[PDB]
Amino acid sequence: LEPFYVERYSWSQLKKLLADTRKAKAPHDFMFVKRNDPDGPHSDRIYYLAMSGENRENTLFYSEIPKTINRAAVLMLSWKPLLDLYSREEELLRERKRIGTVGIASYDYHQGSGTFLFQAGSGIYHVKDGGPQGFTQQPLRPNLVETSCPNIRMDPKLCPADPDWIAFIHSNDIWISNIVTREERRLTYVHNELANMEEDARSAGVATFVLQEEFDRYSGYWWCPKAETTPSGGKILRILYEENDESEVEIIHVTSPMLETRRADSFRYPKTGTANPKVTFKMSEIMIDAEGRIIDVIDKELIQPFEILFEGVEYIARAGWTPEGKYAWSILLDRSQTRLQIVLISPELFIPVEDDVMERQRLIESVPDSVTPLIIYEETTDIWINIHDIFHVFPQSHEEEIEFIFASECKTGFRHLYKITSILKESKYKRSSGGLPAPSDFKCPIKEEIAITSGEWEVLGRHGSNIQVDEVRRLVYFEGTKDSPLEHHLYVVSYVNPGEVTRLTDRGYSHSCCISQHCDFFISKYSNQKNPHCVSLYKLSSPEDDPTCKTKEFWATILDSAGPLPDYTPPEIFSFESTTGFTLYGMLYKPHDLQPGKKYPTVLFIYGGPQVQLVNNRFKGVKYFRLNTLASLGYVVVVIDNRGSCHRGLKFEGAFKYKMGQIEIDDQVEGLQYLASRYDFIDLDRVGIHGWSYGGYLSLMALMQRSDIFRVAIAGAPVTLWIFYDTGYTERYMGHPDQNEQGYYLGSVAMQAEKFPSEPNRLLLLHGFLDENVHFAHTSILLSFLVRAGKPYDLQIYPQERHSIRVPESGEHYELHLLHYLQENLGSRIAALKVI
Amino acid sequence: LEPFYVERYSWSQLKKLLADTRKAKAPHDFMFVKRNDPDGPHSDRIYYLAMSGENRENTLFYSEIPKTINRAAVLMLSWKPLLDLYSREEELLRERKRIGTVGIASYDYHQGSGTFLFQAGSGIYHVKDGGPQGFTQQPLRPNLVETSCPNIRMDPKLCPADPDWIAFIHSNDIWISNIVTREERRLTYVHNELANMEEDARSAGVATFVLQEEFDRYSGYWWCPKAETTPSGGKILRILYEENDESEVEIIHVTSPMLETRRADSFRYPKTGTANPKVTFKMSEIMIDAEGRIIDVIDKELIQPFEILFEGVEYIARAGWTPEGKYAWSILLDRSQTRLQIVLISPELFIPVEDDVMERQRLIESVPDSVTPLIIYEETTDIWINIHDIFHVFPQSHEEEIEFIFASECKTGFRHLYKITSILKESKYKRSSGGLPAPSDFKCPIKEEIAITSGEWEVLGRHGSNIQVDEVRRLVYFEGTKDSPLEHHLYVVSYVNPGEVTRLTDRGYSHSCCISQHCDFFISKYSNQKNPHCVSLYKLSSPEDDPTCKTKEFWATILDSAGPLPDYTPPEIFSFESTTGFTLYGMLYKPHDLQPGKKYPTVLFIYGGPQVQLVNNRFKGVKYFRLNTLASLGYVVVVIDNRGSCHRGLKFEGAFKYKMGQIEIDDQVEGLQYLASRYDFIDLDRVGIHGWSYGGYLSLMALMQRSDIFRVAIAGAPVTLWIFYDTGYTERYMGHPDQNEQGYYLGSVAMQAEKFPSEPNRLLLLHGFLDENVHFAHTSILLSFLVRAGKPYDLQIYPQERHSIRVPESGEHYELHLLHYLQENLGSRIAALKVI
Ligand SMILES: *[B]([O])([O])[C]1[C][C][C]N1C(=O)[C]([N])[C]([C])[C]
Ligand SMILES: *[B]([O])([O])[C]1[C][C][C]N1C(=O)[C]([N])[C]([C])[C]
Ligand code: NA
Ligand code: NA
Repeated sequence: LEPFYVERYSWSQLKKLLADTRKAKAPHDFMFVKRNDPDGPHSDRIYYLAMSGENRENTLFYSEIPKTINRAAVLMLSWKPLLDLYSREEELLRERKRIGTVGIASYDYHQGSGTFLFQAGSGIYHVKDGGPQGFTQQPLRPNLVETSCPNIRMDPKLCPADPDWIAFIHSNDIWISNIVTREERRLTYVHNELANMEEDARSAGVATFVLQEEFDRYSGYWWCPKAETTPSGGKILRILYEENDESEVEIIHVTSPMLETRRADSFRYPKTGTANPKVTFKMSEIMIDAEGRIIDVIDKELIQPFEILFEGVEYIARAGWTPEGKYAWSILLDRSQTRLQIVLISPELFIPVEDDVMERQRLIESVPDSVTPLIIYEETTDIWINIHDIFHVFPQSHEEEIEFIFASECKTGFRHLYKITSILKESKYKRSSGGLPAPSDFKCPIKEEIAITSGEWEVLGRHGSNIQVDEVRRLVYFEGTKDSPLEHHLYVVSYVNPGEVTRLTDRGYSHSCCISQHCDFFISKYSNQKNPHCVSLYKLSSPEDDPTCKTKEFWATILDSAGPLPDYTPPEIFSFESTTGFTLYGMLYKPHDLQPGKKYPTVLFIYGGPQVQLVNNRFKGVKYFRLNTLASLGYVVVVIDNRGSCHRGLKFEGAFKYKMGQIEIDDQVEGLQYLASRYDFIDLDRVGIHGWSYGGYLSLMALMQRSDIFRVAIAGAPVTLWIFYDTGYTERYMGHPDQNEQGYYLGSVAMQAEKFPSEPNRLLLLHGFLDENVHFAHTSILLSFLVRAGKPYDLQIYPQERHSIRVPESGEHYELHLLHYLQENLGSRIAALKVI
Repeated sequence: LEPFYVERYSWSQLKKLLADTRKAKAPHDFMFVKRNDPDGPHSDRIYYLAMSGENRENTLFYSEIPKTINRAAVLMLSWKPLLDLYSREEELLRERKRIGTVGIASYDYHQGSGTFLFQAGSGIYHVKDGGPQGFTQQPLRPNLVETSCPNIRMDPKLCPADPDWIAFIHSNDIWISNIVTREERRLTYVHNELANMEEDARSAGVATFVLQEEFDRYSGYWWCPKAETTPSGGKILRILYEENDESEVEIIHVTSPMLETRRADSFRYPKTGTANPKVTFKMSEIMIDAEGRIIDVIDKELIQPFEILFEGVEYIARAGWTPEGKYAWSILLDRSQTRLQIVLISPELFIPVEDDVMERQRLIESVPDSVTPLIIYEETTDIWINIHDIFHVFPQSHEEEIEFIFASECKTGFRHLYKITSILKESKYKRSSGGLPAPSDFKCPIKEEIAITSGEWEVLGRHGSNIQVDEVRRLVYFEGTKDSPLEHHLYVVSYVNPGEVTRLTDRGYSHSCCISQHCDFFISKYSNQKNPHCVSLYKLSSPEDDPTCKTKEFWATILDSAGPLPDYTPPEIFSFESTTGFTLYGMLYKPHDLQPGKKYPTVLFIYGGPQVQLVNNRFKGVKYFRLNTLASLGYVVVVIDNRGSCHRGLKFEGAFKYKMGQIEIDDQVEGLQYLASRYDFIDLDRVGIHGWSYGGYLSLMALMQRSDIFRVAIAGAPVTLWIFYDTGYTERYMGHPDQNEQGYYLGSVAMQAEKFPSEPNRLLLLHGFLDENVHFAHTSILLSFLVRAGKPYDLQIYPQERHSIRVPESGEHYELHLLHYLQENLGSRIAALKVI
């Protein structure tokens, strides 16, 4: 078997090749609104966010859903524009939400009035459509919400009880604004914008760093959905909000993007094993008169401290209100993230904030002892709680009961839907007796727990995946891996007598689906390895003999696929029975124009951390286009999902609990050795590895643990010390540093610098200089120990980049350097002559 | 001519070669004390700082100077130990003073009592020897100066008027302490140690960053040498001090050496074209009773503001008192550093600090209008003022006159000694009339200005070089370049009827000399290219017929040379007549074991900035040992002093005024082309360049301007934007940015990133990550523009290093990487095969 060597191009030639081979976000956030026009030809209008084309802002569009279609032809819904033609907190939110696009990122809608609310840059805007005032046939002018606030307004929400009122955050405090009267009012006085962040560490209505980065919670306040009528003809609007105190949280410095300043910005960063923010619940009570003017605002606090009413809770993972606004609900985690609670919180638990110790005691006594936190659900696990966005509360049927659907892996090790009924008993704890509550004084008895789904597959509840409940037919629509861990599909099931799960999406594609609130339509963004992404609308219907049974019918195209790219060869999905006892899936990019009797250099691209699956039946010709480019020059490219990756259940995910970095490369090498036994064109004497974040971390572990296998490792923004990473992520998978001294040591590449090769052209480190997620200190301290251990390294910095690469010139330089590095140190003939 | 290729060793082999080839500060700060022992065999005891041997702390030693010697034999003076067996402000001072050694860095001495004062780590210590109490024959126990101060005490000075009193700095305020009574007293209340540096930017008795880094001034307070007797039997001690306000000075962040913190330290850094600190003079008046107890301390300020009494002055370059303490003196610069003034300041210019506006006016009126600042000397230049340590005031002979020796380049363009007599006239400015002074109201008339030296050569007045004045014989001893710009020599001359300059040191060596206060002995640290450094004592004497004439005689050895190193071939000093009209000197390291008919790879080592001369007749086998190592592997090594380097006069130095970076590489290339025409073994198709600081700056300019000449450039801690460097240095050589837009642009490599090669393995950047002198931002912003211009680079960071390399593991890694980089990209056969 002859060694194939890649053509040795110059730096300028590789730049030109990359520019020539380089030469639009699909519609999303769908909403169905009924036309109610018996004589008219349309049943529904759909609204959605989309980019008008290749390079432009995201804006609001609408399309018309016809009552009937020509089933001979294919209907292309035309996009109608709904609308007429960054600060530091915007930049950081875009990092936390992983937003790459510009324009409207989300929108609020009040169905009763048809009021849209949305942020477009520095402005908060509103338009009206689909309400009682009817449906526009032309673009609407965005109405600017005027303000006296000097700084950026973030996170605007419409009051569901009254669409004249919005709330928003300004300098980490909650404000409200009436979009008819133009009354503007600050509700919380917790932060001072003039003060330094070392002095003022308090915020209201805001999700702090760990909850944006590690729990995908971006709001810290929630409108009560109903208003309380007053005897004066006015009403009371309520807002539940989280209040944070970050005083005890460590401050770290991250280089300012303005490099000319030679200054750093301060950041409240809870590193693993140190203090998370001090958190509590608060309620703002807004009294409004008959003509919509604010009478007074009463800020209210919990009758007893948060640490007493919610013993052992570190994180408020999720929160909201019950449908009729009777209770506030919250999903609460302990520090270990092995205990989840769903707790109902009555507004009667909140008393006015009072400094007068005489009046404060009068208010404490005015609240009954029967008013108590209600733990309606509590679960534990020896692996970890995976937080999700699934939680549905049915309308209150009986007085002292709550009926709800929740999802959990804790019973079977796979995420499944459960219908639960909890009894709201009076607690035997009485705070007037002047003691602390016993462990289970607020726990509710379970009247009923019914498994809706089950099996060796999971329901999805993150990244937009959720459920839709048909309360009439008593069905629940959900996304799952029931047919395959390589494809997401839409399913429907009864939650009354659960049994047969009907798949509503077509096999051979992975789907991401939105179901109409009216449960008679669904949209699917679908793709596979060979075909780029499409978006189609499907009408739902029941057979006349069985309303429980659901059928699908293609209705119209929303986005047409471009078709297979002219210059892209998709990879082949493969699999192998691992010695670990699991099927592990992989992707193989064969070198283009295979010559026989020749073995080729191999590049292993890796992530290998939790919360990600690289191998699945989706189109990889956009985000992983350059793996096809490597194959086009004569590199074998391999991707393998090792244990710890997602969509395979909690056991498979929990394989590296307490021992991150110790098991992943075994699977990666096992998959490489399986491939090389079946394929003789894989040269195992020229294997490179490359990844970003956890991928860069494992790229370093690969060269450290297995220099016998891996010639070169290119590690982007890698974790090198787990003590440097944050509480939410690190303690979930690795526990507290005191309870895992060996795991933290072995899992940290920087603590083992002397195990790297004493041989150059094998280790390349890449890092965004402004990275506030994986701090640059990970690289600088690894270099410190590499220099101290007399070890060679190559380094590239991206001075304008954080954790991701956003500036196209940085991306072009990264692709060019990496391609040139693989050529000179792995692929080319000169790379072979250099090895000593 | 065949190309010679260097042996291609592995990383591990080069590390071993460097370790095998790798396998003590000479005595300094000398002081002569007369024994006055007619019957005894010794005339003098000398005290000095030295390291006991190879690796140990610097401490105080003494040696005995015999009245007679055996002129047949060579006397080795034996070293007697005088003594019995870092904070952030210590680290930064060691950076500013370029101290590499540990232990006692300096010492104070009061001759009247024999009291030594010195700082050894966190302690201030005193011993007594050579006073009226006699001379020890054994080591003395250091007496700790006890304190209640919690933080490090810096810059301890003995009161010359009273050796019971010392002053020191603590948290940027002046304290005094009596080493007999143990009374301790804070004199200034200008700084709060508990406050953050953003809030409190004031200091007293301290030299700020630019004056430590760019003017070699490390103290900000000066004892008055005489005490004023009071009618009570007590006395008044005085301290002149500088008070600084850095409020308007820009704050920059430098990474903390504790990388685990991920924090940065704040630094007051006056970048070019921005505010220097607000400075003034202050006087502390300490009244002491008959038994040495403090009665009261009166802090005093100037009668009118500093900006009025010293119009146009930015920098207090130097300060002190006249011998009898009648006046304080100061050497003052304007911002452009083209105007120097020597100004006498009477204590009567200072009034008590008073808030009471009624009493303040009473004190202002109590001071006569005849009391005024006296400008005794003022000079200007169109190049720049070079500050030096030469300033001698003779004892006051007449009432309204001052007689002094100063040094200046402003008259002839070469630094020479001048004896000046100034008339202290009453100024016609009267402050009671309520106006501001006219430009020349404080200028004194020059009665007499006499050139003591002259010619195409300079007197030295920095880095320890100074004058010694024999007021009896009326001679002045000085160091100069009169015989050669490649050697420093000791000279003596009359300052009464100046004429013949007698050289007291032997040619064939460069000398650094200390003359006894008694002017009958001198010590020389001398070396040359072939012989490492020696230290010898020479007795001075006059012929019986002419006391003006001075002769030398070897007396004894202090430090014996080790002799020529066994594994070191010195370079050859060469020179060439430049097209610029100057002789330029160079150093050539021929490749070891020259083979004929073969051309070798060439490495040009460069500094090329102001204040440095690399080429001279000194031993280079210590600091530049690794240039010999490069020659031993087959590299031609070249060093050239381009225009702008020192020891050649102000015209030669002023060649790159306003155009730094534009002329240096022309000289370097001219010297290379001269060498290659005379020597055929120089391969001009394989030239590398390497330097640090200004050297790294010019290494980048070399690759940028002349990629036709230079294959590879390795730039350490380089200046890439002159706007990022400081006021004192940058504005001296380049002026204000507004007055030199093109010079700052062309002189900044980062503004011209698109002129670098689109060809890898040619540019290596090295930088200490903690560098507070040349900020790391120089490299990060250059990388930003290189990435944006699609240009390749190699990078090495030293995370534990500032501007210099102190940790030996960092130095070993730097030498190993550089040697390996030259092998792989310039010297070896593989380096030739790689070029596309
Ligand atoms: B990287 O994988 O993007 C980085 C290192 C570990 C986790 N992480 C993250 O950015 C995020 N905290 C998770 C949620 C992927
Ligand atoms: B480097 O040459 O050490 C650096 C860049 C320009 C001047 N400089 C200095 O460190 C110092 N400020 C001078 C005094 C050498
Ligand atoms: Na996130
Ligand atoms: Na200095």
